[PDB]
Amino acid sequence: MPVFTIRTNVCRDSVPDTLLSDLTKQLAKATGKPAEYIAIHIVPDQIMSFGDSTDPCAVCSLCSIGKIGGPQNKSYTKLLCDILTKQLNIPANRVYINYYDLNAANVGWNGSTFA
Amino acid sequence: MPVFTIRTNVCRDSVPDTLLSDLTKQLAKATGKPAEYIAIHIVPDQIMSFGDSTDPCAVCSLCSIGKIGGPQNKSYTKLLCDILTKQLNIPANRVYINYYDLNAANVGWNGSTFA
Amino acid sequence: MPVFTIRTNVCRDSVPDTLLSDLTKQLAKATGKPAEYIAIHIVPDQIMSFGDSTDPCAVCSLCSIGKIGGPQNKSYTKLLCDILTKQLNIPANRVYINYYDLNAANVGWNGSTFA
Repeated sequence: MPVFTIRTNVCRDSVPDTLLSDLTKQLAKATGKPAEYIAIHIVPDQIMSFGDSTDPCAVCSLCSIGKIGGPQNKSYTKLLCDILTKQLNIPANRVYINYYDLNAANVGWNGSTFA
Repeated sequence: MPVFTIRTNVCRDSVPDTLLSDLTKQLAKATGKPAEYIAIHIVPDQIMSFGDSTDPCAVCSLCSIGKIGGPQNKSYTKLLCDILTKQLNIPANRVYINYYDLNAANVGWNGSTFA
Repeated sequence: MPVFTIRTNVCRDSVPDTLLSDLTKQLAKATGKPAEYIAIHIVPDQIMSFGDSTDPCAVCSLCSIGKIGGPQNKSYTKLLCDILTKQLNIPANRVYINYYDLNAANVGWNGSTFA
């Protein structure tokens, strides 16, 4: 049950009003996890630099209980990198994505955990 | 020595001016860790969706050097979920909480680490 | 290939317009990692408390594929704590820094991962 967030210096105004449903629909397919169990967080107007340049960049993170591995993460990257340059106009080379495989017992939800 | 943050789309104005002291007092008891060593971070006005809905939701995280386990996390969840709906009006089902057990050697503080 | 972010309640206006290049130049030396592969994220105006006080504080995080260990983290802390009080006027005792050693296979970049 994944969460994907984008932290970028790009301004709020360049944020396609589609992104949210967009990243939800895509990650759902990609990870093969329920669209209802996916939460997306977009953070623009941020103060950040990459390689010492304040040009458009992003540091993202995908947390998922499973669906995280070697070939998977590459697949996700190409996917998320394609979406990020197209929608936010963020070059692929100025983007990091931290992938995380959470343990069910460490994910609280609706009052309890997934354990 | 825990840190608990709330990232929500709810607007800054619905943030009880008590929450900070509130979550501090509670987590302190819950985890049985010094109130002085707890830091709370609240992030409202955020761009996020859950299950493809932009309705009130939250993705939280509790980082603590210990005090993290099976039954503990459930206990924390019910606690944090009760507080979050009551104070921020966020339904329990549209809330994720990532629990993390940090290693003392990996937590810098006041110039050094807890190792 | 590190990322260092600062989340503080200090106001945007107290953020030296140097910090970005500053933390980049320093971490680069410190961790001995390419300045081009370092991304810095600064988050001010935030709602946070520490020890139940809303006075200037910060919760930072340094993610790096390696260059993370026992004596390293202490060294980094003293470094980052010196920089944070001098530049942002944040006392060393009201600052936490979470250090993370990422696995290359879990870091997407420019379309693929570092694996």
